[PDB]
Amino acid sequence: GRKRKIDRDAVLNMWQQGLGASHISKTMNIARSTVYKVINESN
Repeated sequence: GRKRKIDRDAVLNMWQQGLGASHISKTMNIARSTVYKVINESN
């Protein structure tokens, strides 16, 4: 599906609010390099 069962607002907030690798992880639930696994996907 497209927007049925998938996340997006989670990482969309940890980056679009003003964070950086380490500070982004403390705000959400994932390390900074793991976070870039997402940012790279551009999903």
